[PDB]
Amino acid sequence: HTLVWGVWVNGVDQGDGRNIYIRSPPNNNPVKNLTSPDMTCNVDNRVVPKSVPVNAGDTLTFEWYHNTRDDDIIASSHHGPIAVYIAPAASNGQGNVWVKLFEDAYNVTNSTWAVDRLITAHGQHSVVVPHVAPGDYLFRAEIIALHEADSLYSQNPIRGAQFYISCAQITINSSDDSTPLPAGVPFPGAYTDSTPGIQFNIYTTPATSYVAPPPSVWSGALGGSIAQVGDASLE
Ligand SMILES: OC[C@H]1O[C@@H](O[C@H]2[C@H](O)[C@H](O)[C@H](O[C@H]3[C@H](O)[C@@H](O)[C@H](O[C@H]4[C@H](O)[C@@H](O)[C@H](O[C@H]5[C@H](O)[C@H](O)[C@H](O[C@H]6[C@H](O)[C@@H](O)[C@H](O[C@H]7[C@H](O)[C@H](O)[C@H](O)O[C@@H]7CO)O[C@@H]6CO)O[C@@H]5CO)O[C@@H]4CO)O[C@@H]3CO)O[C@@H]2CO)[C@H](O)[C@@H](O)[C@@H]1O
Ligand SMILES: OC[C@H]1O[C@@H](O[C@H]2[C@H](O)[C@H](O)[C@H](O[C@H]3[C@H](O)[C@H](O)[C@H](O)O[C@@H]3CO)O[C@@H]2CO)[C@H](O)[C@@H](O)[C@@H]1O
Ligand SMILES: *[C@@H]1O[C@H](CO)[C@@H](O)[C@H](O)[C@H]1NC(C)=O
Ligand SMILES: [Cl-]
Ligand SMILES: [Cl-]
Ligand SMILES: [Cl-]
Ligand SMILES: [Cl-]
Ligand SMILES: [Cl-]
Ligand SMILES: [Cl-]
Ligand SMILES: [Cl-]
Ligand SMILES: [Cl-]
Ligand SMILES: [Cl-]
Ligand SMILES: [Cl-]
Ligand SMILES: [Cl-]
Ligand SMILES: [Cl-]
Ligand SMILES: [Cl-]
Ligand SMILES: [Cl-]
Ligand SMILES: [Cl-]
Ligand SMILES: [Cl-]
Ligand SMILES: [Cl-]
Ligand SMILES: [Cu+2]
Repeated sequence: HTLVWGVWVNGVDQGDGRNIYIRSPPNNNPVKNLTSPDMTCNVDNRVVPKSVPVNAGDTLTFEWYHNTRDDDIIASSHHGPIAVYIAPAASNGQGNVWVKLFEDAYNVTNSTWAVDRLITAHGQHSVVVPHVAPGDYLFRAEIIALHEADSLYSQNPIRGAQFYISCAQITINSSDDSTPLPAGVPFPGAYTDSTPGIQFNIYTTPATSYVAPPPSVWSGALGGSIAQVGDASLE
């Protein structure tokens, strides 16, 4: 149970974005139904009044929280991967449009899940903005908590993988469009019951065996990290 508070750009806090530049749901409940329209941008997908300006090569940081800003972030039990996708805003997230910019699942060296590292990062994880066409975009950050993912929601609706999905309105201003955006995947649609990483038992299968759900990260993506960029408590 977690939500996005806002974003930072190049280490500068853009301010509370909830219902402003983040298409925020009313609470931190998970989405579990893989075939639901809620998989696109969570349960209250609508245009919100602002879009955060960035240029290609900037670092865009999403900041999550549980109940209040810079708290426990997400329950430790919720081990699982983190991804970020991008789609042009004209799609409203429909169709075959979401392109993966970032994936982190399990880190063998550190013996930590992406979620574990997100808590240590005070909720903060980043992507470098790609050299796509200037315009308006949706950035879809997705945490998959696997603590009940040994079951499928479609079979047992009280269990299943949990998706914590947040879409940010981002306007890319300066970019040379040297890596135009490729074909993407649909949400809902990309994840199905048979997709690797949707059903998995974190308690008996080694975490070194986990494979996150495709798609693979686009070759044009400029990477990203799970790491604190700014101190919220210094506001
Ligand atoms: O011994 C070795 C042995 O291991 C074997 O594996 C075992 C494991 O050992 C392990 O025990 C495991 O068990 C799993 C189990 O399968 C899962 O079901 C379980 O799931 C837990 C989860 O851990 C936990 O985090 C979760 O907590 C939820 C909670 O349910 C609520 O949903 C809660 O909701 C609150 C929100 O968080 C708040 O934000 C919100 O706050 C509101 C407030 O209410 C007001 O509205 C206020 O004004 O606003 C606020 C918002 O600002 O309030 C709501 C409701 O109060 O959220 C938390 C999460 O944050 O609960 C679930 C269950 O419900 O996890 C455990 C593990 O932890 O099982 C295996 C198998 O037995 C292994 O098999 C063997 O090989 C080995 O030898
Ligand atoms: O990075 C590309 C984008 O930059 C825009 O300018 C930013 C500044 O770079 C900086 O982030 C600034 O941050 C503000 C914040 O929005 C808020 O006011 C807070 O109270 O204070 C900080 C400063 O500490 O915000 C602007 C954008 O709103 C620039 O406007 C765009 O043209 C560029 O594409
Ligand atoms: C899953 O979402 C689909 C798509 O809207 C809906 O028809 C279906 O009833 C949902 N399943 C549950 C258990 O609500
Ligand atoms: Cl839960
Ligand atoms: Cl609800
Ligand atoms: Cl659901
Ligand atoms: Cl705006
Ligand atoms: Cl960076
Ligand atoms: Cl916990
Ligand atoms: Cl909790
Ligand atoms: Cl558009
Ligand atoms: Cl547009
Ligand atoms: Cl990555
Ligand atoms: Cl950190
Ligand atoms: Cl493009
Ligand atoms: Cl049932
Ligand atoms: Cl579907
Ligand atoms: Cl993986
Ligand atoms: Cl690719
Ligand atoms: Cl980064
Ligand atoms: Cu939860």
